[PDB]
Order: sequence, then structure tokens, then C-alpha cells
Amino acid sequence: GLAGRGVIYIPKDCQANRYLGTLNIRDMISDFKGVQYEKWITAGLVMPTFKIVIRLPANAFTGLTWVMSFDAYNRITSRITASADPVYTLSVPHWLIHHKLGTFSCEIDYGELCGHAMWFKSTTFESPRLHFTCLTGNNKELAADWQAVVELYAELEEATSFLGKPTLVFDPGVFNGKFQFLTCPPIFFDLTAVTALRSAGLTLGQVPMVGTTKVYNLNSTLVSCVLGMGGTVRGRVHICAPIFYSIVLWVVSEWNGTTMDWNELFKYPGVYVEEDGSFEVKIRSPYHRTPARLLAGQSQRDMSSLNFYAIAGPIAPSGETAQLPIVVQIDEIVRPDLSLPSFEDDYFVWVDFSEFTLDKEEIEIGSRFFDFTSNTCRVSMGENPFAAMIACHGLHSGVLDLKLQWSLNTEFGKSSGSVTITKLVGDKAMGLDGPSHVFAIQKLEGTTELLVGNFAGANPNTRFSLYSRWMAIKLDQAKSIKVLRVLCKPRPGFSFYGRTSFPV
Amino acid sequence: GLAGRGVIYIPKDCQANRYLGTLNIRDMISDFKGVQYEKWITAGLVMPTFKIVIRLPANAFTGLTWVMSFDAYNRITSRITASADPVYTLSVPHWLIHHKLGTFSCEIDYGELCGHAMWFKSTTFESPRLHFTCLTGNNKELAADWQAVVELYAELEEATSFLGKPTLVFDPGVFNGKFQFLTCPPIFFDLTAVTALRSAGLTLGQVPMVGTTKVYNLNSTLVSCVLGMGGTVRGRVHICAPIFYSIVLWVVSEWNGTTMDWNELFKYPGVYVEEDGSFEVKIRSPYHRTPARLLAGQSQRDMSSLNFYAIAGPIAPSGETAQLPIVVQIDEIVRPDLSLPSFEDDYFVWVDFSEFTLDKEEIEIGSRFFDFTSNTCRVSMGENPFAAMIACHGLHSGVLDLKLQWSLNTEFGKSSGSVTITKLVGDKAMGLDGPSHVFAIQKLEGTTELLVGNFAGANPNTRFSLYSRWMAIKLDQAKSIKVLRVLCKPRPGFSFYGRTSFPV
Amino acid sequence: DLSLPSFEDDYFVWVDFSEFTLDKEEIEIGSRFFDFTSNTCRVSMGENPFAAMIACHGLHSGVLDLKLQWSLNTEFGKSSGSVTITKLVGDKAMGLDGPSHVFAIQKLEGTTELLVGNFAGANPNTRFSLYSRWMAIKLDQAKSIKVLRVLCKPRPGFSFYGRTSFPV
Repeated sequence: GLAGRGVIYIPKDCQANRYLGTLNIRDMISDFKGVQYEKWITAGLVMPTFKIVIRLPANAFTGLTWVMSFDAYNRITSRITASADPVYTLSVPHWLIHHKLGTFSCEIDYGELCGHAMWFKSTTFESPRLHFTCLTGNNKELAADWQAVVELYAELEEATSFLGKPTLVFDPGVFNGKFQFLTCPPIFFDLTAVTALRSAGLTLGQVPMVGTTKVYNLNSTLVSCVLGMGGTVRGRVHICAPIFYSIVLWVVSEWNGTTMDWNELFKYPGVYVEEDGSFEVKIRSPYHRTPARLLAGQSQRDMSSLNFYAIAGPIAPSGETAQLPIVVQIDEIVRPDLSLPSFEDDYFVWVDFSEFTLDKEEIEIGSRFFDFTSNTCRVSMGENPFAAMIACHGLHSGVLDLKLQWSLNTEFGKSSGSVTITKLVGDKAMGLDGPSHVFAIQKLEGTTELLVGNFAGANPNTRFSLYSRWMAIKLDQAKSIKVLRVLCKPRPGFSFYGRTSFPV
Repeated sequence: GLAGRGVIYIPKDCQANRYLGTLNIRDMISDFKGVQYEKWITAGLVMPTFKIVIRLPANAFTGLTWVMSFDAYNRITSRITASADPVYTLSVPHWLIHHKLGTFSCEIDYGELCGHAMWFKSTTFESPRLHFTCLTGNNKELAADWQAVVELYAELEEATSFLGKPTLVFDPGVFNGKFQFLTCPPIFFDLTAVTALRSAGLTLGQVPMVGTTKVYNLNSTLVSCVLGMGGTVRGRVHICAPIFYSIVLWVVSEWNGTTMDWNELFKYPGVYVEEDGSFEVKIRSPYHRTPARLLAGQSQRDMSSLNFYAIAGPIAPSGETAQLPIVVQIDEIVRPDLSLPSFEDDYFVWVDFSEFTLDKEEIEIGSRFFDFTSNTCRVSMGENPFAAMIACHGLHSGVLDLKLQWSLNTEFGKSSGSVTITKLVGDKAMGLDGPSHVFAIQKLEGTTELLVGNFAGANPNTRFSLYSRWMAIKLDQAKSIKVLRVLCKPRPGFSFYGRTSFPV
Repeated sequence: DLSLPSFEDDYFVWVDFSEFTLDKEEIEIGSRFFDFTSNTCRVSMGENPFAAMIACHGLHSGVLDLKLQWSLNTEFGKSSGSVTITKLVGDKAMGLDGPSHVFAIQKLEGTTELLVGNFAGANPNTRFSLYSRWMAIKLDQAKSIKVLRVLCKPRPGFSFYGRTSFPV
């Protein structure tokens, strides 16, 4: 039944990118309080399937399109409260809300989209939010300020387990070609132009940016798992303007620039788009595939692109001035021609330690896979899809096999000491002794396993304190080491929960 | 499920007649608030079946017995908060709570015991209460103050109708001989006495008193519907003392005094009582029946009584000092020898008006059957079982046939004017005109019907304002009237809801 | 979930006449159910659903049973005269004589039927002139009456035609 509610205020002038507000999902249920809220207190833990309903007067004369963004791990909130770049709002699970369609509804399986069960008395990891932003603005301001109502419907029952089912399990050789929640920021057409071109890059492994901020997300991370891709792009086009705006588009794929000859343009295999609908366009390339990521100094336009040509319009009655926005969603690469996977089932670099200033150095790892920092030596972190996947999920869990390699800074004959791997259960202070391991420095390499997890079952992508196994690397002659490299190779079944994003 | 809760506080010295507290049933549910409370808000109206549970550490060493009294219409609250005489606490539906039995439970069909459905937002008539009082005290104080927990369990669902099913329907010729909630105040035996007698009167139509206060109740009212009764009294006896107290009773019926000869006493048909249990004793009388009520200067002992003779004990270890209490419950008269009904299916006196001081007099009746007052004339109200039944229920509804009779104060030849019966729907100010009726004073009598009820379906036994038909008697030559008598005769199906009591 | 009906199948108040200024008073009813006016006495009209229904339809037709009740203004022993119910077919001038009826004032009550209708079949809610039965109440000692009350009870099948409204 109705479990919780909230209100979004809409400014009489709702421009593209306006932050409209954030609702806190747990507060919606607890402020309402709530037949469902009271069932929750008894259950303790709930893994709801929500129906979210946004009540909203339908109107075809505004052109307004909003985005509801499900931010279960509070990753974009900080960055959108002034203004919400679409790159942020579309980097987490989200839904387009078209004003022409009025009242909106969708399902959120909290087991999938989030991954951990909700505790009645307090937030466990971070507090789950719904963000409401404006993707395409109104063509002219409306008569007055107004509001929309957000409602949560659910039948809460006691959760049997803490963890959901994993959204993703790590596998280098597996990127199907199907996507979810891959929405391109809006493309705009001026009505003061008789024709026009808008390119969308198809180099989908590229990490999106907002100014100097990189926004890592699961989709670009997935694509990066492959060297390149060919095939047909299946997607949907939304025309986000008032009924009295209209346009006709020729949508086609081109390689390295665009032709300047209108007649050549129409000898290509494209499709016409007059209205909201799906489309399929073949990725066009001399190699039949476009590369997954760019090299130094190449552009996305240098490769295969999805080109939107306005061949008639846009038109509108006078005196409208608003641009006509097109929102593109990419659903999958059908009939895919994939390259080799970019990585094999092999080790990859986690971290290099170098330039040691003290002979005694102790690197605490504990039960986490994360970015190191040191005041006493130089840390160089690895960048690879696995690390990105860690960053683009709320929770993860698994086992990493480690290979340690090191070279000497001093003469081999003078060398002494060891790379020691301390393995405990608990912490340095009260822990139990596991398979700790002393590698004489002359071995020049060593191996160990690392449990990434804890008694609860999964790690957040932050610092946390939960009883688990505990690991540390101890150097006693660190100045004799030119470099200590740590490689890892996830054991099968390394699991990720709740897709999200990670701005840096 | 658990719907509401509350706490009663017990003093280390809990003496007979201590008032322990009152819980407000609706507050218990709303303060808890409550999966059931929230279901209630949606239903609007509920007609619950409650399971009441009193949690209570069982103990055989105290002698403590409490009474929970269900006072849905707030009739005894005022009178028990200083001291709670058992006459008040047992005059409404109630339950004995024996300390030796520990945790206590019972069902309350709110449809029967109360009669009207509960409105989520506010009290409709009066606010339903549970009173907790001590019936028999502890033999010696306990070690410390303590508490008991009261719990309401219910599965609230929306009520289809406002009114329950009627507890009682008026019928002069119908008193079965079965009782509910007929509990006699505790009888006490001193342990400083080798034998003893305690009489319980069997003149059950007599109205119980607390000081100068009459406590009208349904049971005595029922018995008054008959001229007398013979047969066998079936009941239960509770011995309300610690396991280390014990007694043996000879229980027998006697007429007009008691025999002084122990040998004669045991030639009577009595029963022995050694412990908690049921009993059957024949009502002994020269006429085989004892009268339902007393005449002037008669005494309850002059008739048939139920006598409790302590023939062995009570005994207790030294140095106990408490008396041993016996609580008697009367369940029915089995194999009943009833007298004629005291009333036939006929009219009875509602009210006499006399001694008018003004020629213009207007008596407003409206839609109620109630006690009149006047500053301008003498009101003499009738006392009969019907009036008592009105007083001993929370709600009632039905139709009364009225006969009006009057005699002249002036000479007949000089007489003028009328007894006018105004009949409206609504009120004097905005009402519609019904079967109003002008009786020329010389008619000397007249008849009319009166609806006792309203749009909601029933009347409380208080002043209330609910749209209904409206009646008034209008005199224009009142000084010419020596007496205006109004008789009434309830039409079949006159209904009463929720048995209760009425102290005056 | 309905309440009781507000009215039962019973009489209700049509009109009270009171405060008579002349001993000779004659109230013409004819064949209509309507609001009375008098220059010589006080008219108090009843308000009930039946009267509203009469007002909220274009035409109506039926039969009303009447109960007349009255109380005296003078001393009973001095009373004389009558409440007379004149019943004609036609009009006062050329009519035929029906069940006219003389109630000695001392009876203090009387009954009669009234046809609400006419040869055409129904009455408008206005004044009209259509041949029908004709009724009048005749007082000869009206100053001796404190109040004359007229109750009516429609016989089954009292009919209304054409729903409408009535602003006042």
C-alpha cells in the first residue's frame, strides 16, 4: 500500500539542469509512519520492491523532461545541488519523466538496484536518495510555481538475508553487448538553422567528464573490457519539445569526419526519425568495428559516430526561441562484432610502492581493495576495469590472489631482511594469527590470498570497521627495495552489488 | 496482532478496594501507533474483537484478586477513583483476575459489550475505559511496588455498520433466569472465630447501594421484570486467599432468619464447599419462591437467603491476620419456578406534569426518552423496568406509543384551549412539519407516537444533538390543567446496546 | 446506508388558521393544494416534503384526506356555531351539492376528503380555472376559535408530472 511520500517543487521557470530537490527514501517512509513503517520496525530488515509513482499534471505544451536518479549510495548528491549536469544524473540508475505523459510510475527492486537490506533504526552504509532534476527545460516559463508528489508503494516483509543477489560478477571475457541505463545527455537543435548536424561519439569506453571531474560509471567500464565493437546500435529517440515543435532527422553512422555532399549522405544506410521511437543504425567503419577507448590525441569524431542530421526543421510557431532537444538512449549492440577482450583471465596491477625513505615500513591492507597513501614512500595505483568496477558499485566481495614482486636498490650480496605478510583475524591489537608469511628479501617474489569482505558479507567503497581477516605488508629493509609491485587476480565469483558511479 | 498496551501500578500493600488505575482503550491503541492504529485510520470505523491480556506474575502466596471492569460509556469512572466499592466495579461487564492463576486473558466482542463502532479521529459518544481495582487484598504487604502489563490484541477491519447487534430487546414477559456478570461483593470470614455465618440476600431485584447512592444495573433490572422466583441457584464460589489459608463451608438456603440448632441445619439440603468450584442450592421458601423486590420495612433476610456457614476453619499459620474472602458468582436459576411477569404488554407511566404556574407551557421532548425538569411546573417521573433498561445501556432505539391523559383544574364549562403535540423533522428553527396534532382541552386525552432515535440509529443516555424527528407538548391554558399524565408502550423491537450501569 | 424515512405514512400539517378578527370567515380551497392568504386572520403554512414536491413539479393530481382540529378561545359552556365544510361540484355560483358537512363547534374535530385535480386531470402550481369539485371551510363563530388546524394525508397514487424548480 502507500508506504511513504514526498513533494518536489517546480519553479515557474524550470530551465535545463535545475536541481529540483532530493527525497530521502527512508525518511519518506518514516515521516509518513505508516502501516508499512510499522511493519518495518518488526521485520528489522527489509529488501523491498518499490513502485515509485510521481504525480504530475500531464501537459503537452511545455517540453519539460525531468530525470529521477536513484542514488542508493549517495555518490552524486554533493555535485548536483547547485546545478545538475546530466553526466551526473544519468550515471546512476535513472528514469526519464516526460511531461506529456503525466503521472509516472516505475519499479525498483531494492535487491538489485541497491543490494543491501534496510535497517529500521538507522542507515547502515549510506542513506538512499531519489534526486529530481530537469533534463530539458520548458519552452517558455509557466504561469506559476507548482509541485509534484512522489509516492512509495510497497508491501514490506522481513528480509531473510543481508545481501541481495549480485548485479555483476567479475569476468574479463564477458561483456554481452546489452546495456541498461545508458542515456546520452540531450542534443540540441536551433530553429534558426535550416539544416544541422549533431554527432554522438560511439567510443563508449571513454570516461565522461564534467569540467575537470571524471565520472566513472558502470557502462563505460563494461565497454572498456573489450578492445572494440562493431554491429548495430539499437536505441530509442525521445523528442523533448511541445506538440507545436516538430522535426525530421536523418540518423546515420559515419567514420572519421562527415561527408560534405548531401547526395553521398543519403547513399548511406540510415533511418528517418520524425517522432519518439526506437531505431537501429549500423556502426560504420573501415574495420567494421570502432575502438573502445581513445589513444593520445585522437578524438571521438576520428572514429565511428552516430550522426543526427536535421533535414527538415525544427520548426515552431513564432515567437518561440527554445532549442529542440533530442534525448538518445542506447539499449544494445545487436548482431555484435566484438574484438578480443581487453584483459585475459590473468593478474593485473594493484599498486607499486617505490622510493622508500624509511627502512621500517608497514602497509596496512586489512580486508579492503582500495587506494593507498603514504607519507614515507611513493604510491602508484593501477588503473583497470576491475578497479573501476569496485568504484562503480555500492558493495563488493570476493577473494584476490596476490603476486608480490620486488627488485633490489642495494647490491644483492649486501642484502638482508624480508617482505613479511602479516595475516590476522581481527585487528593488529587483539587478532588471531593466520597464514602469516616471511619472504626473505632474496626470494624477490611471493604470493598470498586476500579476503576482500567481512563477517557481514561485503565491503562498501569507503572506510568501514567490520570484523574480518586482516592483512599487512611489513618491510624491514625497505630502502634496499627499488620497487615492490603488487598484482592481483580475482578468484571466480568476485561479486558486485548495486550499480552506481564515482566522481573524482 | 498487538494493537495497543498500557501499564497498571500495584502498591506493595494492595488492600481490598484500592483503585489501581484506568486505561483508555482508544489511547492504548493510538499511543502505541501501531500497525493496527494505522489500519484504523484508513478504515475510519472499527468494530473490533479484542483479546485483552494482563501480564502478571503468578503467585499463590498473596490472596490477591483484582477486577477488570469494562466501562465503555464512562459510567463508574467518577465514583471509583478515590475508593472503588465492589458495587460499582461489578455493575458493568467485568472479569475476576486471580493472582494464583497468573497471566489473564479474555475476549471482548466490542459489537456486543459496547454496541457502537469506533471512529479513528475522535470519541463519538463517550471514551471506552478499562478500570483496574483490587477486590480482595493481599494477606500481608509484598516486598515492593510492582507493575502489570495490559495488552490489546486485535485484527482491525473496516466496520460495515455503525451499530452492533442489540444486547437486549424489550419484552415484559421475558426474563429467562440466566444471568451474565452477576458477581456478589466479597464475603469475609474472621479466623478468630470457630464458626460463622454470612448471609447473601436472594432478593435480586433490589437496587444495590453505596452509601446514599443507588447503583442501577441490568441484572437487578431484569429480576424486577418478574414478581418472584423459585428454583435452584447455580453459581461458582471463589476462595480468595493464600494456599496456606483454608476453610470448609456448608452452603444452604434459609427462609426468614436462620435456625439456631446445628442439627436442624444439617437436615437441610445444602452443599459443602472446600475449594474453588461451582454449586447448586435450592431456593428454600414456604411459597417455593422468594419475591423479586422488598416492600416497606421488609428486610432481605426476611425472605430466602443463600447462607454460607463456616463449619471448619478458616485456618492459617501464625501469625496471619487477614480475613478469608469468598467471592460468589450467580450463573442462573436452573429448573426455575417463576412468578407472573411484574408488567404486562401494556402502557406504563413516563411522566406526570402538575402544578402549572404559567398558562403558556412548552415541554420539549425531541427524540429522547429521559428525565424532565421544569422551573414553571412540577415534574414527577415514573420508575419502572423500562426506564431502568434505558439507564443501564449505552445506547437504545425504538418507537414509543404515547397516551396522554389530563384532568381539569377549572370548571369544565369555562374551559378553553388545547394540549397540542408538535411533530417536526429537524428542530424548532428549521424543521419540517409532521403529524402535529391539536387536542382541544375538552377531549381530556390524546395519543401519538414518538421516535426514540435519530439518523445515526440510536440514542446515548445523555444529551446529544443528532438530526431526527422532533416532538414537543404545548399547553396554552396550563393553569386549567390539574395533571397531564403521559403513558408509553414500547413497540416490539425496542433495542438496547451495550449493558452498563447508572449510579445516582 | 439509509436512515429511517423522515416521515411515516401519516398526516402532516397543511395550514393553521388563528387570530380571527371576524366571526364570519370563509376559506375557499376549491380543488387546489396551495398557500393561503387572509386579511382577516393569521395564516401559518406548513413546510414539508409533500409541499415541496407540489412546488417542484409542473402538474400534480390526487386525493388528500383531511383532518380538521380546533381549540376554543371562549368558555366551552358559552360556545355555539360550527366549522362547516362546503362541498360542491362546479363553483359557489352554479355548483351542485356534494357531501357538505356541518361540524358543531363542540365536536372540536372533523374529517373530509379533498380532490386535488379537475376534469382535465391535473393542477398546475398556479391559479387556474378548470371545472372540478369545489371545497370551502365556513366559520360562523370564528372569534370563538383559538386555532383551526388542517392536516392532510395523500391517498396512494398521488402523482407529480414534470420535474422543475421553485424560487422564492
